[PDB]
Amino acid sequence: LNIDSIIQRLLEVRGSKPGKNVQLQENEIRGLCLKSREIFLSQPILLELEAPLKICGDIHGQYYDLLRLFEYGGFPPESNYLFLGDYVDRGKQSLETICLLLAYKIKYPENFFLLRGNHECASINRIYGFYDECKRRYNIKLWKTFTDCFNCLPIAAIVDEKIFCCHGGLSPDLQSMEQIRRIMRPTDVPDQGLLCDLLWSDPDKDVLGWGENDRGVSFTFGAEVVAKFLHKHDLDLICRAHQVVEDGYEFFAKRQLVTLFSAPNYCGEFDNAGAMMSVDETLMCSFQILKPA
Ligand SMILES: [Mn+2]
Ligand SMILES: [Mn+2]
Repeated sequence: LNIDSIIQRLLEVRGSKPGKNVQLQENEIRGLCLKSREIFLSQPILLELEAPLKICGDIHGQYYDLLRLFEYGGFPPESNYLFLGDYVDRGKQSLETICLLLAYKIKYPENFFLLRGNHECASINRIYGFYDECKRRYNIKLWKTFTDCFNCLPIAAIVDEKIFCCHGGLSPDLQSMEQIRRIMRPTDVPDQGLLCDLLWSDPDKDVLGWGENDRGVSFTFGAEVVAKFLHKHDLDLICRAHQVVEDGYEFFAKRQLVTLFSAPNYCGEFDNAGAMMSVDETLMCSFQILKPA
């Protein structure tokens, strides 16, 4: 598996017009999936990271925007990265997107991190795009290999014991960090329960406690759930993605939670910007805005 050749080929499309594909050999892609899976399983399901690091929200196959993110934040290993999930579906180039991210994870396993989003699930990416892309450019077996890889992704992370990071949000069933640590991999996402909530919930300013989620699954949570959560676990901030917000990021409950979305002009219809959060050693935050290009 020649990782450097793969990364160089994927980056060659830089400074080009969005849409240009990178056609890697099938065995290479299969290789990235099997190699990265091995690494995912050797690292905790609940990551313990240290700043400085850049945190990114949803990408959704918008490969040319991912390149722009690395451009503004610095290509690995110049900066440590933590992605919050949702690399595939919706966008037209999920393959290049996930391949580049997997290649970086393989080359810099200790300085590059990827969490699971609700779209890194076979039943979801079967509907929203990834499956069609895989079938059109390669074949179904390749999609199945991607599924095996996805089922081994870590679920959450905690930066310097103070910043909790997950894709969707909190769960009424989450009473101890121990619960997340005991989830065994490989695994798929259940239709309810802790694992489901961590990938599917959203914060709601108008709810008291727990509420129904319009996505048709999981719950919504209020500002008080956040405050209580942070306090009992002695954390300072909750960082998540999952929800498209017009400015790329949005603070919730007096800056106790931040939502990050890194795909500008999502689905080609919303006119939202994308954002990336930088956390330094003192844990002070800075946000880079990516205007839709
Ligand atoms: Mn999501
Ligand atoms: Mn998403």
